[PDB]
Amino acid sequence: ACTKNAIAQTGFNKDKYFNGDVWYVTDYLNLEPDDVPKRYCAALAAGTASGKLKEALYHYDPKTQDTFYDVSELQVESLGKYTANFKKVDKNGNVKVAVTAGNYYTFTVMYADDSSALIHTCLHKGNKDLGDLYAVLNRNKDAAAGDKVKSAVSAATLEFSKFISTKENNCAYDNDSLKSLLTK
Ligand code: HEM
Repeated sequence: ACTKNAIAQTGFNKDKYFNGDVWYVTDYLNLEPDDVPKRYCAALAAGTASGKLKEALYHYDPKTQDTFYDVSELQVESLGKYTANFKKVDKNGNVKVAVTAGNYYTFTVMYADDSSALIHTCLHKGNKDLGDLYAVLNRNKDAAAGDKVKSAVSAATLEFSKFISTKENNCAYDNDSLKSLLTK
C-alpha cells in the first residue's frame, strides 16, 4: 500500500525535466523494503513527443537478468504530479502487454535541477501495488548524489543513509532505446 502524498517541487520546470533526455536511478528507497530486490538497475527517458507527455522506462535485475521496458503517456494532476499508464514493450516499442485499467503509476517530481532529481512513484498493477518508492536520479549514470539532491531528501523528511545505491551492479543501459521509445 502507498501512504505518501508526495509534494512536487515549488516552481518545477517541466520543459527542462521533460526534455527528451535520459535519467538514471542512482539510489532508491522503498517504504515496503521487501517490495523490491536489494540489487537493481533502472533508468527512464522523459519528454514530449508530437505534443504528448511521455516516459520510457527500463528495469533490469542484475542477478536474475529480468529485463523489461515500458512506455507511458502521462496525464497531469498538477504541476510536477502525474498519473502514467504503461504498456510493456520490447526495446523497439513493440507491445508485449497493452495499456489497461488498473495498470498505472503516479509520478511526482519532488526536486529537480539540470543534473539531478528526486521522485516519488506509487505503482498499481492489478489490485496490487509496489508501495511508496523514492528514487534519486542523475543525468550522469556514475554521479554520487550531491548536496542539492541530498538536501531535498532531508527536506522530504527522509534519510539518505537509508537509500540503496545502484552503483555496484555493473549497470549498462541502452540510451538509444530509451530515447526512441518516447515516440512509441
Ligand atoms: C524510476 C522510477 C520507476 C518507475 C516510474 C517505475 C515504474 C514501474 C512500472 C510501471 C512497473 C511495471 C511494468 C510492467 O509490468 O509493465 C514496474 C515494475 C517493477 N519495478 Fe519499478 N519503477 C521505477 C523504479 C524502480 C526501482 C528503482 C526499482 C528497484 C528495484 C523498481 C522495482 C520494480 C520491480 C521489482 C517491478 C516488478 C513488479 C512486479 O510486477 O512484480 N522499480 N516499475
